[PDB]
Amino acid sequence: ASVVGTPKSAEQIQQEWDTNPRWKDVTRTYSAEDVVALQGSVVEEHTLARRGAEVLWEQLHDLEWVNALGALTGNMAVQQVRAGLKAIYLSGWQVAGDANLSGHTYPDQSLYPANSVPQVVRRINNALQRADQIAKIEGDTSVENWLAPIVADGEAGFGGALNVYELQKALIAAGVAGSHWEDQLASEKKCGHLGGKVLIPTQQHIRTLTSARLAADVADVPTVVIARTDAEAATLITSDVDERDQPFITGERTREGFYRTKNGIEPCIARAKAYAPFADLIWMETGTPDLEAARQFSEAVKAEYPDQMLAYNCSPSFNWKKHLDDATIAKFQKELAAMGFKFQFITLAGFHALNYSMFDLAYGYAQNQMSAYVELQEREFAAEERGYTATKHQREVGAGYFDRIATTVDPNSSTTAL
Amino acid sequence: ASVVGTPKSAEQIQQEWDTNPRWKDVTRTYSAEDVVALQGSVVEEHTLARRGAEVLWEQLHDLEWVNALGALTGNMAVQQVRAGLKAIYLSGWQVAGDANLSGHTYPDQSLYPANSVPQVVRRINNALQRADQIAKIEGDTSVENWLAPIVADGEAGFGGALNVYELQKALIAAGVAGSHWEDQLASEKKCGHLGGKVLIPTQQHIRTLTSARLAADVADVPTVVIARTDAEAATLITSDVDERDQPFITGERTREGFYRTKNGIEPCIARAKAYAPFADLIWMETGTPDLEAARQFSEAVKAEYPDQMLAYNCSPSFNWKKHLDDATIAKFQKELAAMGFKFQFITLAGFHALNYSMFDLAYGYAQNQMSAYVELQEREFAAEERGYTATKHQREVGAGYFDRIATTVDPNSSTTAL
Amino acid sequence: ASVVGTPKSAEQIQQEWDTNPRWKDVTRTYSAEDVVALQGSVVEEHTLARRGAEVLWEQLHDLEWVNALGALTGNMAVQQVRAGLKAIYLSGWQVAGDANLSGHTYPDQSLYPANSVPQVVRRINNALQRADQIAKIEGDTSVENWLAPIVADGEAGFGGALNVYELQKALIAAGVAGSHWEDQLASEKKCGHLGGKVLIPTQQHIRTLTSARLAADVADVPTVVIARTDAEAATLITSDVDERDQPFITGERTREGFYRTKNGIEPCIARAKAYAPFADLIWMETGTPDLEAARQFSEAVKAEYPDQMLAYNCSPSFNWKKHLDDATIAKFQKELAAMGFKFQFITLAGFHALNYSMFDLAYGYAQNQMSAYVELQEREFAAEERGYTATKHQREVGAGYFDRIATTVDPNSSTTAL
Amino acid sequence: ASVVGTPKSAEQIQQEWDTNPRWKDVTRTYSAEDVVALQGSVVEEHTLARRGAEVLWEQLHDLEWVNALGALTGNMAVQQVRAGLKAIYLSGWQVAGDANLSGHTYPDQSLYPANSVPQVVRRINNALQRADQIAKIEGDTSVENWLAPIVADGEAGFGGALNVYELQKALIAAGVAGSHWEDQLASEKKCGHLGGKVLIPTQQHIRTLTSARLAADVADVPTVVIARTDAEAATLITSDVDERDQPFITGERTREGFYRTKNGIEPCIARAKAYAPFADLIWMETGTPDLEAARQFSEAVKAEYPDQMLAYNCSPSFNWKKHLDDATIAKFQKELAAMGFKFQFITLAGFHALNYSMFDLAYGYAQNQMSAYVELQEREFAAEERGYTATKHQREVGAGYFDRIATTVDPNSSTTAL
Ligand SMILES: [Mg+2]
Ligand SMILES: [Mg+2]
Ligand SMILES: [Mg+2]
Ligand SMILES: [Mg+2]
Repeated sequence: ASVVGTPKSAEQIQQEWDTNPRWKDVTRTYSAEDVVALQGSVVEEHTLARRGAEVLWEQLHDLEWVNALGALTGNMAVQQVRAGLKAIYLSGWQVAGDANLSGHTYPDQSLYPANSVPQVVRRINNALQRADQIAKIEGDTSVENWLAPIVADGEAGFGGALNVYELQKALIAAGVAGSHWEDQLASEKKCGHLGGKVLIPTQQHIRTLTSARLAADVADVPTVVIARTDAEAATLITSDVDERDQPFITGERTREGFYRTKNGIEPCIARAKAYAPFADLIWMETGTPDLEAARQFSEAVKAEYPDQMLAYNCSPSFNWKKHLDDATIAKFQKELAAMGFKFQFITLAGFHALNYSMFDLAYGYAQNQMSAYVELQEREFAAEERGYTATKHQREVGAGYFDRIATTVDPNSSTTAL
Repeated sequence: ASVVGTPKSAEQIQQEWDTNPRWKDVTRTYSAEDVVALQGSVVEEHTLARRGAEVLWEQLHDLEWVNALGALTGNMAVQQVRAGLKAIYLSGWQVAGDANLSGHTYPDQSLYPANSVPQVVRRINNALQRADQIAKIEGDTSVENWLAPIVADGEAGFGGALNVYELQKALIAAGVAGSHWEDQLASEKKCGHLGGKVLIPTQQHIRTLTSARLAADVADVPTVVIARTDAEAATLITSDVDERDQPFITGERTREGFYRTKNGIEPCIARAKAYAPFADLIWMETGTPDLEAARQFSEAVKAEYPDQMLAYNCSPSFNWKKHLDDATIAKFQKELAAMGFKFQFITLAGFHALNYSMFDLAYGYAQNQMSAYVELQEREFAAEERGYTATKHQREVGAGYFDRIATTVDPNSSTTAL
Repeated sequence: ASVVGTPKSAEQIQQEWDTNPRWKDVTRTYSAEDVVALQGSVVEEHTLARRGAEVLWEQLHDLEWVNALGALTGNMAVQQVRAGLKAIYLSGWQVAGDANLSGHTYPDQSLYPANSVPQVVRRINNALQRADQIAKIEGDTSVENWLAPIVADGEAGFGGALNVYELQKALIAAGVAGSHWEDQLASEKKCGHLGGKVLIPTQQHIRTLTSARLAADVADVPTVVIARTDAEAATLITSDVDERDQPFITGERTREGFYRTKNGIEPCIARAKAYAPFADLIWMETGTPDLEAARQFSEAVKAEYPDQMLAYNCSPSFNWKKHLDDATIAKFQKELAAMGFKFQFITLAGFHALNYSMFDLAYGYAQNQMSAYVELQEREFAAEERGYTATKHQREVGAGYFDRIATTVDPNSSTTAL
Repeated sequence: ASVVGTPKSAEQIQQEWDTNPRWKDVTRTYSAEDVVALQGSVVEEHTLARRGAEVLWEQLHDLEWVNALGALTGNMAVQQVRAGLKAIYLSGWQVAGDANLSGHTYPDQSLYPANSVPQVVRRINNALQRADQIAKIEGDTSVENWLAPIVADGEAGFGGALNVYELQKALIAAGVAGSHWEDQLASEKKCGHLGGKVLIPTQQHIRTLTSARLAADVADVPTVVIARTDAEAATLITSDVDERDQPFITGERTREGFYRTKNGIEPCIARAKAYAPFADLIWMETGTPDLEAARQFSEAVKAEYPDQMLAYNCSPSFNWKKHLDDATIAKFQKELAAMGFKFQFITLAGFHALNYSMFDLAYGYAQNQMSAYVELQEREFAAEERGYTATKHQREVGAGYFDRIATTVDPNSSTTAL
C-alpha cells in the first residue's frame, strides 16, 4: 500500500553503524535485526529530534564547547536563544520544583510523573518554533538557528530498563536532542547521619544506557546519550554483585540491606571508563566546582578513551565570588573546555532567574507600587540595544503571526509578501 | 446513610442571602431552590476556594487597597507572597503566552484550552501550600498567610453561558478566590483598518455574570465576581438587539454582520452601571493609565452605586516614565485607591520579569560565562536581607519537608519536635 | 546548516496543487506563497497524518464505500481494525460524554477542552501502533493495515478561524487522516419552545473550511476535509448578512438577536453547493435515516458537482427496527454508497457498546456473581473463531513486545529471530 | 484570620485513634504530633474521599461481602452502580492497557505515569456525580447511593516511600475510598526461564503501608488500606536482609544479584501476618482460583488475627466453565465471603466487556452493516426493563441537566420545581 514511514532494512541500519563516524566507538550489544523487529511496519519520523541531535553532535565538534542554562518554560528557552546560546538544558530538578505534571512543588528525588520532562521538551520546541515563525514573517535573520538542540534530564529513568526505554522514546517524540541518565536510586536516598545517595550496580547503569540507545535506534534518530555518575558523594550501593564495584565496598551493610561503599573520584573514574563504550558524553556529578578534580577525572578517562567527550554542571549553589577571584570565575568554562568538557551548563539558572526577578519586583512593588515596575520596564527598554524584543509583548507571543493567519484566511484582505 | 457533604436546604441558603452582609446589593435572578436543584445529593467542600474568597472579601474592606502581580508559575506566586503581597493575579494573557495546556505560545484571543487557567490556579495553590508546609516545620512565622487569595482571568468564558459555568466551576475546584469576566468576543477580533474588538450585548454579559455567580452558588463558595468591560476601545458589537446598547450603535453593519458602535468612556460607564448588580467589582479595560479618566469613570459609577468597588489594571505596556513624572508614578495606586479601585494589578508582571531576567542572564552568559551567573547570585545573596530564601534551593522546594516525611515513616528514625 | 525539515518552495507547492489529482476541484483562496510564509524555517513531518490521509483518499476511490464506528478508547479502535474495519471514526459527542480532558461527562455543546479530540486521535494511533508491533513480532499478517485512517470530529472549531486552525493543526500532529467541521454555534443552542440549533453564515463556514485546509497545507499533509451542514433542523442563524442565506430568512429576529430561518433539505442543498469547492466530502446532518431524502440531497448536489463525494452518519438513536424492515436495514449502506455517500459511520457505536456491555455484565454480576462473568467469557472464547484475540490479555496489551525489549536490552539473553 | 480548614490538634487526633473503633488493631509507628507537623496551617477537606472511605468501611461490616468489577471509564462505573453494584474497582492493569496519561498501551509493569490512576479516580467520581445530578432533577430515587466507594490499584507506589506517599495523597485528592499496595518490584521482573516476579523485603512493604497510612492521616480521611502479597508466584526477592524472609531464601543468587526464594502459600501467610497490623484488608494475589488455598490462607491469618478482613481477585483469565461446574461457579464468591474475603472483584471486567463488545459489533458491522448495530440497539431496548437508561443517550450524558442550568440562568424562562 503506502510506502510512508517504511522501516529501513537491517542491512541498511548495519551499514550506517559501520560507516557513519557518528557511531565510531559506540558499542551496541543488540543487533540491527533486533532494532528492526521492534519497529512494527511504520516508523514515525521525529523531525525535531533528528535535527536537534544532528546539530548538537556537529556543535560538540565545531565549537570550543557548547554551553547552556536550565530552562523550565518556553519563553525562558526563547530568550536563551535570542541572547545567543546554542543549546538548551532541560533540568529535571527545575521541573520537579516548578514545572511537572503533578502540579506539585518537589525536591529532586524522581517524585514527579515520568512524562513531565518530555512535556516540557515539547513545550520548549513549540516556543522556539513560534519565535522561528515570527522571525520569518518579520524578515528577522539575526538568529541563525531558533531550533537550538535540547539536552534533557532523564534522572535514572523512573524504574527499570523498560521505564528508561519509555522515557527516552517520549523525549524523542517531543523533539529532544540529547538525554542524560545517572546511576543512583534516588527513591531510596537515606536521610541524615550515615545516609546519602544509593548507587546501583555498574552493570545496571550499562543496562540503562543500553536501553536509552535502543529506544533512539528503534525511533530512528541519532540522540546524544549522556551518562552521569553519582559516585563522587554516594556512600551506599544496592548490591555488591558487580565485581567492578567490589573494590569500593567496605563490608558494613545497612538496615535496608544496602552496602557501604567508598566514595570519591576513584569510583567515578572507574564507572566512567565502564560507561564510555555506552555514552556519547560522560558526566561526573559534583557538588563543589574543582578544576583539579575535573582535570584528574578527564585525564584518567581520556588515558583510556582519548576521544571521549565529557559534560560538566557548573554549580548553581557554590558561592563563586567568596571562593574564587574574578579571573578564575571568568576562565572556568574555557579551562574545562580545554580538558574535554564539551557540554557545560548551569542546571538551576532558570529557577534562580525566575525566583529572584519576581521576588525583587514584588518586594519593590509591595513598598512603592508602580515605581518598582517602572524600574524593570526601563531595564527592558535598555536591553533592546542588545536585541531584547519582549517589550513588544503582543509581537513576542505571536499576535502578528496569528494576524497573518487571519489575513491569509480572509479573501477580502491581502498579506504582505516576504 | 452518610451525612458527609449533605446539601443545605433552600431555606438555609435564602437565609444567608438575606442576612449575610456579603450579599448586600447582590442580584440573583434565579432562586435558592434553583441552586439546590443543581447540587445532586453531595456537595464537595472547596476549602481553598472558600477560604480564599472570604479572605479576599475582608481584605478588600480592611486594606487601603489590594494589589497584585500576574503570576504564571507556582514559584512566582510564592515569591510574591514572600515579598509581602496579599493576593495573586493569574493572567490569562500570560497563560496563553507561556503556561497553557496546548503547549503552544499564543497571543490573547481565547486560543488555549479552556481548562488552562484552572490548572494554573491549582498549581499556584499547591506551591503556596508547600511554602506553608516548609514554614511550619521551620518555625517560620514571618509570613502570616501563605494562602493568598487568587484572582483569575476567565476571559469571556470560552463560549456561551454553559462554557462560562464550567470554567467558574473548574476555577473553584482548583481553589480560586475570585474571577473576572469580560464582554467581548475575542475570537472575532478584526485585524487592521477599521477592525478592533467586538463587544457582545449588555444582556449577554449579564448572562455571563449570572452564570459565574450560579456556578459559585452551586459549589457553595462566596467567590468574588469581577465584571470587565472592553467598551473603551471596542468598535464593534455582535448585535444591536439590547436597547441599552442602541445609544452607541452607528447604524452601520460590516461585511461580517457586526454593528459599528461608538466607543470611549461613555459606553463603559453605562455598561458598568448595568453590570453593578451582578458584580462584586467592576473593571474598565483601558490602554492609557490616566488618573483623571479613572476619576471620571469612578465618580460616574459611584453616583449611581456609591458602594461599588472597582478594579484597575495598571498597563504593563504603557511607557510610564515617558508620559508621567516620577511623582505621579509613585502616587498612582494610592490615588486610585482613594477613588474606590480596591483591587489593582499589573497583568503581565510575570511575563516581563521572566523574559527580562532570562535574556539578561543568558546574554551575559553567552559573552562571559560564569561571570554573568555570579552577578545574579550576588543579587540573590543581597536579597536575603529582604527575606529572600531561594538561595537555599533544596529547602525552597521542600527537601526538608520530604526528609521529614521520610523520617516520620522510618520507625528507626525520630523526628525533632516542632 | 541542517537540511532536516527544510520547507518546499512556493513553486513546488504550486506544482503539486496544479498537477496532483488529489487537488482537482479544490479551491484555495490563499496562495502557495502564503503557505510558505507561515511555515518558519523547519517543517515537522507528520508521518501518521500523511499516511492516514493518503490511505483514506485512496480507499474512498477504491472501495465501494468506507464505513466506520465511533471509537473513544484505543482498545476500541484496535478491535474495530481486528474485526475488519478500514477506518476509525472519532466522535466528539463520545469524547464529551466519556473521554475529554476536563474529566467531566458532558452533552454535545462544545463544552470540553478544545485539545480533547486531538489527544484521543494520538491515543488511537498509539494503540493501533502497538497492535502493529505485536503482530510483527508474532508473525501475524492477518491484518494488512493496522494504521487505519482516523476521521475526527472538529465540532465547529471551538471559536473563530484561529481556533479552527489550531484544532486542525493539533489533530494533524496527533496523526489524524481527516476532520469534519460544521456550520452551527452550539454554545448558543436555544432550549425549549421555539429554540433549536443556531447556524452561522455560509461565508463564515467557508472561512472555517478554508482555515482547516490552510492548517493542513502549512503542516504539509493532504488531510481529508469534510463539511457538515446542520441546516436540516436548525431554526436560527446568527446573521442575515450573507445573501446566500437570505432566501431562508423569515424576517423575524429573536430577543437574543438571532434570525429565524427556514430549515429542511433546501438550505442543506444550497449550503452543500456553496461548500463543495472547499470540502473533500459533504455531510448533511439528519435525524431520520431515509434513503429517499438521501437520494434527493445526493442528486441535487451532484447535479452541480457530479464528482462530489458525500459522507453519511447512520443515526444511533433512530429506532431502526420500529421504522424499517430488516431488508431495508440490511441494504441501507449499500444503497447509500450507490448514491455517492462514500464515507459512512455510526457516531455513537462505542458509547452504546461500552454502556450496554457493562450494564449487562454488572447486572448479572450483582445478581449471580461469577455466573455472569462466565457468560461473557464464553462469548469471548467463541469469538476467537472470528479472529478475536483479547482473551490472551497479556499479549493483547504488549507483554510479549515489552518482554522482547527487555530481552533485547539484556546481553545475557538472546531474542528469537523473527 | 480565617478558621477555614484549621488543623485538628494532636490531642484531638490521638483521641480519635484511641476511641474510634475504625482504628481498632491499627498500628501507627509515628505519632499524632508527627501527623500534625506535616499539615501546614490549612487542611483541605476531601469530601468524596471521606464519604467513600466511611461508606466502604460500613459496607464491609454490614454486607455479607462487597463485590466490584474493574472500571476504566466514567460511563463504565455509572453503569455498574446503575446495575446495582455498591463499590467500584479501579484496576491499574486496565489503566496501563487503555487509560493512562502516556497515551500508550502497556502491559502491567508500572510503566505508566504515576498520577494516571488518580486521574481515573477523579473521572469516575465526576461521572457518578453527573448521574447523581441527573437522578435528582429527574426525581429518580431508584439508586440510593450514586457515589459508590472506589478502591484503587496503587501498584507498589512507583518508587520508594515518598512515591507511595504522593500516589496515596493524589488518590485521596481525587476521591478514592481505598487503595491497595503490593510487595514486588515490577520494574525488575525477570523474563523467561528461571525469571519471574521479584519481591521486596517484608520490612519494605511495612514501610509502604506505613507511608500509605501516613498520607491518609495527613490528608485527614479514613482511607481503607489494602495490602497485597505477591509471594504466591514470585521466585525472587531483592535482598535477604529481613530475617522474616530468610526462611524461604535458598542461597542461589542471580546475575542481577537477586536471591532465589521458595514461593507458595507459606510465604504469603507469613507476609500476611506481618502486614496485618498495617492493613485494613489483606490480599493474596493468585493465578488460579482455588477454594482450598483460599481457605488455608484465611484460616492461617485469622488464627492470629481473628477479625482481619481479606480481599480476593476472581481470576478474569481462568477458564471457569472448563474447570468447574455451574453450581461451584455460582457459589464461589459466597463461599469466599464465609471465609472472611469481604472485598471481592474481577480486575479486568471492563477490559473484557469493552474489547469484546466492540469486536462483536464491529465484526457484524463489517459483514452486515446496519443489521449488526440494530442487534445491539434491540438488546439495549430490552435492557430498559432491568433499569438501563443509556438508550436515552442525551439524557445519559447530562443534556437535561445542562438545559436546566441554561434555563436557570435565563430570566425569561422558569425551571420546573422538584
Ligand atoms: Mg535529579
Ligand atoms: Mg484576555
Ligand atoms: Mg457535535
Ligand atoms: Mg499491577
